[PDB]
Amino acid sequence: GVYRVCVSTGASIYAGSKNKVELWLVGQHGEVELGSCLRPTRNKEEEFKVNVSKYLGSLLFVRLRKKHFLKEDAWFCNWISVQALGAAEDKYWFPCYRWVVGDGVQSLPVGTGCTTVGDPQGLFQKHREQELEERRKLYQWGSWKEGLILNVAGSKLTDLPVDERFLEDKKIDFELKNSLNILAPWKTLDDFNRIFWRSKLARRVRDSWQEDSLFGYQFLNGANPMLLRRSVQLPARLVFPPGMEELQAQLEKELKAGTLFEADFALLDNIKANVILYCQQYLAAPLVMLKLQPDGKLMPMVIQLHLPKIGSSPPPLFLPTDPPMVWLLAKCWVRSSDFQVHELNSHLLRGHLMAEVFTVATMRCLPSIHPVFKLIVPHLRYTLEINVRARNGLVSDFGIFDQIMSTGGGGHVQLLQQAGAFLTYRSFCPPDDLADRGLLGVESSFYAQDALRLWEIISRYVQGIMGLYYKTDEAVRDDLELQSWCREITEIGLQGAQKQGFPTSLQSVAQACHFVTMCIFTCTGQHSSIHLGQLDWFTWVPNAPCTMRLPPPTTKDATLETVMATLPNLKQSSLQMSIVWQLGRDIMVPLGQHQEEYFSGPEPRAVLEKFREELAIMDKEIEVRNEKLDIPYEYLRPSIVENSVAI
Ligand SMILES: CCCCCCC#Cc1ccccc1/C=C/C(=O)O
Ligand SMILES: [Fe+2]
Repeated sequence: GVYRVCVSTGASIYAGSKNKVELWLVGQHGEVELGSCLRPTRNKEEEFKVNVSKYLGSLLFVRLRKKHFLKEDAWFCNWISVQALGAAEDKYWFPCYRWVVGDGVQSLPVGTGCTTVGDPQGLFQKHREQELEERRKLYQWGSWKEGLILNVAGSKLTDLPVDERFLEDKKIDFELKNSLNILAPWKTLDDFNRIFWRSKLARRVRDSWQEDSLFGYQFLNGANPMLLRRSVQLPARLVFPPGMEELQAQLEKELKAGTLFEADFALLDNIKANVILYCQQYLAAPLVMLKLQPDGKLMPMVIQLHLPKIGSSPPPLFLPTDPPMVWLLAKCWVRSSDFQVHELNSHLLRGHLMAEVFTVATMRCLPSIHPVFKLIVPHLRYTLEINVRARNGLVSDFGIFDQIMSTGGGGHVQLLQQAGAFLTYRSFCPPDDLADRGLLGVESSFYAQDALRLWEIISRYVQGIMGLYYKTDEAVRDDLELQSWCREITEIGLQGAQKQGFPTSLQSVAQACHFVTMCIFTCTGQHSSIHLGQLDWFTWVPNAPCTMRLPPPTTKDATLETVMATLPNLKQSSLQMSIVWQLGRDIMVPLGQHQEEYFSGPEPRAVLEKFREELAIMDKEIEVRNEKLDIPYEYLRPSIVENSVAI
């Protein structure tokens, strides 16, 4: 029959090629040779009619060979579509979206997608098994540091598969005034103003960072809402020095009313503090007890800076009533500890490292033709590149972290190791996490609200696509590839995460959907909610000290002098700004807005379109409620929630 074959080439600087490409149309009933059909032009679609006097039937693949003359010259193929003109059948979609290197022959299956069980005739069996074999050879596990969840093999960017590298245009675009004031005073809090300020919220932070309300507000809607939780009982670490009966009563009252909250940084205990230029840096594992007030404010009640040691008197408990500098100092310690835990655990580990696990596991276990692969890939874009770059300058030995963070120098890795034990399945699912932390219902928490709504929207999207390939729980149980995928993640990538609540197999449609939703959310909502706020809360050093120069107080006689001596110096404060500012000044793909089409059918596309509709409505509604908000919570607005962990 007569077909309109169309080939799409990438837009990146090197997507084009000077080599001719041969095409073959292979259907269920025979195939044909089209020969050298074109010479790939960057950012161009090449269409041409061809008449084959043979009956192919339904097309299964499109074979291609890039014949090179003297030099090989790579080519980035987006896709190939062949439309049978005249016959009333659908346009055959052959998704590629990858680099074609070498004179080797490749086959692109039609984008309908299917599971081994969903392909009884085994038409794509040979292909998927060999694609996976090649996948496993290209995407291997590794370990940047012992004791952490696994990452992608190698240590340099060049060790990543060609398809994982930034497209040239993004690579080039992605890649002191303070030193003038190098002879400027450093005696008072106001001196911190020499930094520079960059946004509406940041300025607010600079203007009211000493506010107990703003302080406690951050536990809910700030850059790190992953720590706070409703107190079921008083923390066992919260032991009282003599004479603290009054406070203890106020605590009991709030507990009984169920408005007592806690933010415990015990994770930081026993972690090696940095030594920058032979000077000792300091860390603290504080505990903050707060009360949710009827007017909607979360206010700090007490701050304990040290964990009580068994066999010795309890450490002091700081109160809002203590001298200004004493209380202010205790808060700075909490702000500093949050910065460390935020960056290492909430951001790096829970966001970047988790995503990488899902990425590698996916590339190793799910074939391009697989439904789940098509659902997930968009959300894995550029994760390996960014993470590799992080381990080659940010968290690497002698890197940026080691240069300015109090956890840098070794402790950061200990924290990352110790933190693995807390990577529980439930903590990655808002409905579950928010419930366990008693945040469900707390109307002051825009994070919890937006997190829940966004989760539901993604859940429906996942269900909608999964529903078209798994009509029964039995269908998911029998999916060997899906099962191996689940294991590659849980048992391998996460190193026995089954003990932390992760599934070792998916036994139902509802369970598989939940798992895919968990992955998709982690790579988008989870990361965005934690990444986006950095520029707003971490640019004003006092609100997030990268390091501390004096150990935590054990008495209540701190002076402004004590506060300044503890807080980062000019150089450090400046270095903090640079790192945060540059790493946040954001090109990008909004959640659900990926252009590449992996599915062929009209239904898969309808589900995606609904997903987009809902996200748009959520975005608009958030924008609105935010206009009537004191401090707008924007970290979960789909318009800015990224489609993958790519920054
Ligand atoms: C690949 C990003 C890894 C993020 C987690 C490790 C870190 C860090 C860091 C510390 C202090 C200031 C800024 C950064 C990173 C900022 C950013 O990624 O936007
Ligand atoms: Fe990030």
